[PDB]
Amino acid sequence: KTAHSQGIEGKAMSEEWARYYPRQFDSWKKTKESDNITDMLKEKPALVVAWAGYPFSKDYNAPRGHYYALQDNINTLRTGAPVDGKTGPLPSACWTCKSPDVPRIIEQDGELEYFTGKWAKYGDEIVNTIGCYNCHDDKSAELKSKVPYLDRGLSAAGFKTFAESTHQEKRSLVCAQCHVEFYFKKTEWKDDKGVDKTAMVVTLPWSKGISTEQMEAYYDEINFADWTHGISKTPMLKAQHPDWELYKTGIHGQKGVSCADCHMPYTQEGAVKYSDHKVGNPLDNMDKSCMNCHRESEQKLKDIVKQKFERKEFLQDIAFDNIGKAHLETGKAMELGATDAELKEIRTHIRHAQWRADMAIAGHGSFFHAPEEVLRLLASGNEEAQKARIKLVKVLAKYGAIDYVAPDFETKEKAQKLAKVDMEAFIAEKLKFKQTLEQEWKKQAIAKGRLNPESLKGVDEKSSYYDKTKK
Ligand code: HEM
Ligand code: HEM
Ligand code: HEM
Ligand code: HEM
Ligand code: HEM
Ligand SMILES: O=S([O-])[O-]
Ligand SMILES: [Ca+2]
Ligand SMILES: [Y+2]
Ligand SMILES: [Y+2]
Ligand SMILES: [Y+2]
Repeated sequence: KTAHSQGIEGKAMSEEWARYYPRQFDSWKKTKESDNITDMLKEKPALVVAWAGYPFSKDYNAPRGHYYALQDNINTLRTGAPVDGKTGPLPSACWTCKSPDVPRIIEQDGELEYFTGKWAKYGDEIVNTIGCYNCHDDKSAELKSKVPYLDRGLSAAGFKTFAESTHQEKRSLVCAQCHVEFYFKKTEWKDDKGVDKTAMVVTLPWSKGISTEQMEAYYDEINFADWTHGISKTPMLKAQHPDWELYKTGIHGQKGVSCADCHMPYTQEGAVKYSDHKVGNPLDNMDKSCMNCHRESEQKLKDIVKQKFERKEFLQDIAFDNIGKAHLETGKAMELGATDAELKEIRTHIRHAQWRADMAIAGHGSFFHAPEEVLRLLASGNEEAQKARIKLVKVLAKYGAIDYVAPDFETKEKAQKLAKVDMEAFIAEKLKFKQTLEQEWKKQAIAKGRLNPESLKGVDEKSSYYDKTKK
């Protein structure tokens, strides 16, 4: 039994746990060290074309430390510039995987209420970043999943629920609360006051299983689209960081190595074992993360991982080049008068191409967690894109444009022009929001005692559109 067996007052604030667990608190805070903003649209402008019509064509950066999760959720151009709790582009579900205030609010408002309304609804309540309470019971300190959709997905896929799982399984499932592919299911409900409401509920598309193809079948069966492509008008699916799903296809996952084994390695100090809570790049800490199971040098292992990254990059660039061209060629065919009927098969190929390729690349560790599945997925996605392009030549020819050359999209700026993203306008609007409503949110949360200003140190120095140069 713990020193906090009746629970922790202010449990959503990780600082409240520090008195009991100073070591884990200290290492947990060190994800502040991982402050790099890598603008993935700048690095891979083909993604802008892939995501035309979708917020990821505005702003999409690589992950950084958990310390920044909440602030990055606020800063991303994807969440736009609300003026109040009823405005802004995105729904309340966007907080879900960013904050320990999420289970706090779910446990208080209920899941459906939590999932009802705009992201801006909770701006002055959801103010702590990924914290102890996202993964731990505040009485027993045991690992817990705090979000109902995970068990729902696990059960749908025929897996054991969190509670039914082994400890070693839980050491990955706590991560899978967030590091999974999801969609928002529009969910009609009626509250305690009999008011009809609409929730957008985080849902794991796992009822046919957790392979990319099973999820593709799932989404096709329900005719789901995350958006209609801004160039090709294809019904598109967006993959989001299927880190756990793909990790399950990989040899380490198959062998029962948990996320925590690599990302939260143990340090043994006499009779006491401590987990490193600085969740980051295991390659920064290889003696602890890798070398308990692997012999021979760190450099050789690093070199092998680099080769995996390079193979993935090679296939990713091919697949997304063909995907981008297919979108653009479809847009051209549309401009010339090609009908939806004439483009239907093409669009299905593009949807599947991009679903598979996005699923391969959307988990930034998948190239390592499941290298062979990632390569197969990129190859499969590229094949679908090329089938679309072969069919597109014929449609273009029918409309007198067989010699059409899809425009180049080799810089973010050129790609964003093709995707009709006025990023300057979005940035200007965003800055106004940050300078006004965001600061009101933080001021109110501090006044109410939901937010400790200590947690804000260095948290808002960088985004894809500013860098105060300090983080
Ligand atoms: C032990 C389980 C977990 C592992 C192994 C893990 C792994 C990671 C890693 C390696 C990163 C990038 C870190 C860096 O660049 O330095 C990251 C970022 C992120 N993780 Fe986790 N994670 C876990 C649990 C969670 C949970 C439970 C959530 C949701 C509550 C979550 C949400 C996120 C988010 C939102 C980011 C991006 C933060 C940002 O860019 O601001 N993770 N995670
Ligand atoms: C559409 C609503 C959401 C928004 C606006 C949002 C925003 C963000 C942002 C800004 C990042 C940092 C990287 C980037 O710039 O893209 C991020 C990363 C991440 N988000 Fe979300 N998020 C949303 C929904 C979710 C949900 C529901 C989950 C969990 C089920 C989740 C889990 C994660 C994870 C695990 C990462 C780090 C891994 C990665 O970026 O590949 N996010 N999110
Ligand atoms: C500052 C906030 C946190 C505190 C005070 C805390 C506390 C603890 C404690 C006391 C332990 C057991 C001793 C140890 O292995 O070090 C532990 C382990 C662990 N925690 Fe945390 N934790 C925090 C944040 C998190 C978060 C956010 C996650 C999930 C993303 C997480 C996931 C885990 C995992 C996977 C283990 C290993 C469990 C095991 O191997 O038995 N912790 N943590
Ligand atoms: C489902 C469980 C796991 C989750 C949620 C997870 C999460 C992540 C994430 C989000 C990244 C990308 C980090 C970034 O882009 O900044 C990553 C990369 C990586 N992970 Fe994992 N991981 C898991 C399992 C594992 C395991 C079991 C190992 C060791 C065998 C491992 C080792 C690595 C390595 C070597 C990288 C590449 C370096 C990096 O980008 O940080 N991961 N992981
Ligand atoms: C980030 C640290 C690690 C790195 C860089 C790493 C690297 C690798 C590589 C390159 C492979 C070949 C499989 C493939 O083609 O992807 C592999 C396999 C394997 N690794 Fe790791 N690994 C790490 C962590 C771990 C840990 C923590 C464990 C044990 C808890 C482990 C146990 C295994 C096992 C059992 C295999 C299957 C081959 C065999 O049976 O020996 N690895 N690892
Ligand atoms: O936007 S979140 O799912 O990466
Ligand atoms: Ca999705
Ligand atoms: Y306290
Ligand atoms: Y990173
Ligand atoms: Y392999």
